[PDB]
Amino acid sequence: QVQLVESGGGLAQAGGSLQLSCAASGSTSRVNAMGWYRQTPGKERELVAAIDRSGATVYSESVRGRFTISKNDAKDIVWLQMNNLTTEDTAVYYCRSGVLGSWGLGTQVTVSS
Amino acid sequence: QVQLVESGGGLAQAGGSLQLSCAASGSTSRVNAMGWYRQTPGKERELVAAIDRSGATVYSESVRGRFTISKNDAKDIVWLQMNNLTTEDTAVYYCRSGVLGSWGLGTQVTVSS
Ligand SMILES: CCC(=O)N(c1ccccc1)C1CCN(CCc2ccccc2)CC1
Ligand SMILES: CCC(=O)N(c1ccccc1)C1CCN(CCc2ccccc2)CC1
Repeated sequence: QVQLVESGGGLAQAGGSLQLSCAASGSTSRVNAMGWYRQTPGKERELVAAIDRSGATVYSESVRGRFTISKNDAKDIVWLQMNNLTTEDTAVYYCRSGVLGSWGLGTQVTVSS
Repeated sequence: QVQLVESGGGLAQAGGSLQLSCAASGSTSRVNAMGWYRQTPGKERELVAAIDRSGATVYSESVRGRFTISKNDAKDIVWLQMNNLTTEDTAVYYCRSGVLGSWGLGTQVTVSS
């Protein structure tokens, strides 16, 4: 029962920058990953950037180097800094929560020489 | 109550390839994301690749083009095809399940000119 509210959208000029926010409320203590997605006109919704509780980030090829995902843990807010915008960035941007669960026992990989 | 068992690790020479598998059992119907992590000696466990129930994948920069994550939904098994191994890939590799939640209403971004 986690609630997500995205803000910061609007009209932006090409090459400019925007900052999107996603405010999470409800039972957020279990949420240890957050993701930003976008649905560009005519296309499928796609992951753009994600961040987990350790602070690790990962980005899609289409935004890598341009977008930055960050978080304010004290207020349960995730931010998507979008730079160097083009018309190809026009989309509805969506925030999503994740509860990452248990791990396996693992398997050793050793690479020689 | 989800159990994960990784297999397929071993000794490989540089430039070789490995195929890891992760068998999930238990109450898996809610699990709609799976990730592979690695923990090299002395460092934090780190995301290598993840896949969700719609087939979307994301990879860390260090493995993109070398590793492929895939899934057999019929058997609740995920695979990590590891190609072009280097000595820096030596680690314990872990599988991990995740439940990604609902979406917000989203926020529209329109980029002009
Ligand atoms: C990568 C995400 C992550 O791990 N989080 C997160 C989630 C959404 C948006 C921004 C960040 C945490 C979720 C839990 N909040 C704690 C809230 C709290 C405070 C006091 C008592 C009980 C609960 C810390 C941040
Ligand atoms: C991307 C992850 C994902 O969506 N899952 C998944 C989880 C782990 C590993 C591979 C996939 C689904 C979990 C539920 N199973 C469904 C039903 C079932 C039950 C028992 C045996 C076989 C099938 C479909 C796949």
